[PDB]
Amino acid sequence: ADDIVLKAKNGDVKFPHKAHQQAVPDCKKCHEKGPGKIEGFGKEMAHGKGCKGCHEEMKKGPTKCGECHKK
Ligand code: HEC
Ligand code: HEC
Ligand code: HEC
Ligand SMILES: C[C@H](CCC(=O)O)[C@H]1CC[C@H]2[C@@H]3CC[C@@H]4C[C@H](O)CC[C@]4(C)[C@H]3C[C@H](O)[C@]12C
Repeated sequence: ADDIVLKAKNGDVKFPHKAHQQAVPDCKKCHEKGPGKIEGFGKEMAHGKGCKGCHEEMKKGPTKCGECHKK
């Protein structure tokens, strides 16, 4: 399957899966989550534990606006 881009108005956000599969061997951080997680994602989650928050906790991955968002 392919990577996906989240179409944030301020600039596309790429989500590269391979880097995540390699750096986050605890797959249950994202997979086998209960129902509602597809509907639930948005800016709040993304800037929280959905994206940015995990990068901060694990001490790796982009945490600056222009590192995630790029036109
Ligand atoms: C969130 C940060 C994730 C972590 C950690 C892991 N995966 Fe993942 N996976 C995630 C998304 C958003 C998607 C779909 C979008 C995409 O970029 O592919 C996936 C997809 C998979 C797939 C399908 C991949 C393919 O067919 O090319 C598999 C098999 C998969 N995920 C498994 C997997 C495993 C085993 C992980 C731990 C080592 C793992 N993922 C981490 C989100 C996230
Ligand atoms: C943990 C549960 C994570 C979640 C949820 C998300 N990311 Fe992540 N990401 C995580 C780690 C530990 C790393 C470092 C990987 C490395 O080897 O550098 C990353 C990395 C990225 C990257 C850069 C990948 C690279 O090749 O350097 C990007 C662009 C990125 N992450 C984006 C991203 C987005 C958009 C997420 C939410 C949709 C997201 N990540 C979630 C850990 C975790
Ligand atoms: C990755 C770890 C991110 C960082 C660092 C920042 N943002 Fe972000 N943002 C990210 C994603 C994956 C999304 C999309 C959420 C979704 O619905 O899929 C967003 C969203 C925004 C938005 C809203 C865009 C829209 O609703 O169309 C804005 C205005 C925004 N982001 C701005 C922004 C700024 C200023 C940041 C630095 C302070 C920043 N983001 C960090 C992922 C990530
Ligand atoms: C559920 C995990 C981990 C965050 C959490 O604990 O809530 C998060 C991390 C990244 C999230 C995905 C990012 C890309 C997609 C955004 C869409 O708008 C909704 C479906 C997807 C596929 C999201 C589904 C789910 O919301 C994920 C996999």
